[PDB]
Formats: sequence, structure tokens, C-alpha cells
Amino acid sequence: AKELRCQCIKTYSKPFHPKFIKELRVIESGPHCANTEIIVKLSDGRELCLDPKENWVQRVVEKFLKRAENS
Amino acid sequence: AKELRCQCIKTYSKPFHPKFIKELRVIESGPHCANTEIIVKLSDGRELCLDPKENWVQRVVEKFLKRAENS
Repeated sequence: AKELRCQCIKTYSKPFHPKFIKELRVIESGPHCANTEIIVKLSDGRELCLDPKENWVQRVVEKFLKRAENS
Repeated sequence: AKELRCQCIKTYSKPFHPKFIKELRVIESGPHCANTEIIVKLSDGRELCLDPKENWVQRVVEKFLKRAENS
């Protein structure tokens, strides 16, 4: 219990399409973060962090849910 | 490329409250699963699988998003 950083320190400043998203990850404020961070994983086997502060993020992410649900 | 099982083979048949949920995980149909599975992680450091086929799942999960977003 000394110093803990959020799971996401930076974000992605480039809107994309869920076509590259295969796995979604959302972590609520934890003992390391006092806020909320929406993480994601690309099929290429990579992991990035999005900022819910951007409208395009709420969209590309919304589509992923509507796509994984309709599947 | 021989045999791959879905990330979630079983599900939870007991509705609960997002109060125990700290991290959410959603994996769309992959090379191992031809469908969609909503995984989740409890603060206790455990991981289970929910079935979007249940209405209470769409609710406790919906609250998590509305809670992590309002935070």
C-alpha cells in the first residue's frame, strides 16, 4: 500500500473499427485507479486503452457489444 | 488447428449484484468459440462466466457499465 498506477496510463487518439476488436475489457475504479478505464484487445494479439471521454469510443465500442450480442 | 473449446464452457445459475464485480470481460466468437461469451472478474480475485441468455445477466451487467461510467 504505497503507490499504484491505473491499469491504463495512456489512451488511443486514433478512432478505428471494431473489426479489429475481438475481446473487450472494462475495469472500474480499483485500488490502483479511482476512475473507470475501458481496455480492449485486438485479434493481432495486442492490447490498448480507450478513453470513454471520446464519442467515437462510445460508438466503436457500442458496435462491438451489438455485434457480439447479435452473433 | 485440431480442437479448441470456448473460453466459457459453463455459466453461473445464480443472479448476483455488480457490487462483487470489479472487472468485466467480453469475448466475441473466436477461433475457439463460434458465439459470444460475457466473462467477469470478482474483487475476491475470482473469474466466472455469465450467460447473456438470462435477463438478470443483462441487468447486473448493465448496472456495472452504468456504474463504471458514472464513476
